[PDB]
Amino acid sequence: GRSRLLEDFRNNRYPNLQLREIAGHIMEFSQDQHGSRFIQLKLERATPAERQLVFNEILQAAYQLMVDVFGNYVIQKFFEFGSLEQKLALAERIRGHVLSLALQMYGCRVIQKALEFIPSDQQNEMVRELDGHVLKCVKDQNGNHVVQKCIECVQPQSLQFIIDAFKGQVFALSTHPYGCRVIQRILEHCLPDQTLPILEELHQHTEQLVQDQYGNYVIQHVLEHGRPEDKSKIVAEIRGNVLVLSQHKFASNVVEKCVTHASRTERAVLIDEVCTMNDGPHSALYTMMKDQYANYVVQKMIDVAEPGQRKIVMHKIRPHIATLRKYTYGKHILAKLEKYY
RNA sequence: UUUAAUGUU
Repeated sequence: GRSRLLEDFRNNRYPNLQLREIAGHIMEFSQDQHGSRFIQLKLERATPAERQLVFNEILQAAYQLMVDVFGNYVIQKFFEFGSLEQKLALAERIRGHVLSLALQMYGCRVIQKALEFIPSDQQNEMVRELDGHVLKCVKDQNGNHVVQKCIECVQPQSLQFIIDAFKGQVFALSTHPYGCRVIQRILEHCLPDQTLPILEELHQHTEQLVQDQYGNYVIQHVLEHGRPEDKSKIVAEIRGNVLVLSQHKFASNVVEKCVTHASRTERAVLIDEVCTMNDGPHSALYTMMKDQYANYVVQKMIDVAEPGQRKIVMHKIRPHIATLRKYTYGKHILAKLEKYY
């Protein structure tokens, strides 16, 4: 259903075709695979007035391009290099479609690009349309990215409805593929008063989360970027289980971060547990040093352990070298242990 | 030797 001029363009019958020249066809070229690219590149080094000529032809049926496989690129360009006015107009064409577009394979982009470039006032307007639909968005393959961009670009006090939406859902969403990524954004960007009710629910389930394919990434984040009081809680839930969680494919990464981020005093108590403890008819460190996952925790322990504590652990391992040497899940520990012969 | 999203030209 193309046009002569467009078929024409595809036949390379215009090696030097200009923007000014496809006027009255901006809409048709925007929904074409080559036409759209063409416009996209001509816009990148076009004059303001020229871009305006194109902008005019895409404004009215702007929503149609926003959800089009090829036109989602053209609208985006205007959000990146367009004038303030052009952006407020596009944002105006978005008003009332925010939700549908945030869940659309192509629209979600546009929404994300717009959230990154429009002023706070227009961002706050756009974000409201999502209130009451936050979970549906988080669980959507396209929507989770939008919810996510809001948190990164929009003022925190405008995202209060996001926090409320998570009320009694933190556990359910931490063990969700997209939900965990959103929660980590919240922990990184939302305010102190807002993050508190989220952390409260995580602590309540902290044990089940270190063992989840996703949950263990949320707890690791608290340890790497959270408040000491928060870290303290986690390490306290890990204590008494250092040995077993260290060998778990998922929780072992958390105990790793615990040994690395906890407080002095706590760090010494984690080393003391595995040191003053025994596994089978064999040493606790013996099991960890040759284990696929636990071996990293011992490495972490050797580094952060303090003089007195550190030799102890070296006196615990020294009797098992011959064995350690033949374990590739053991060439870094060993390596430590040699640094002081 | 260590785990994460089947998010577009």
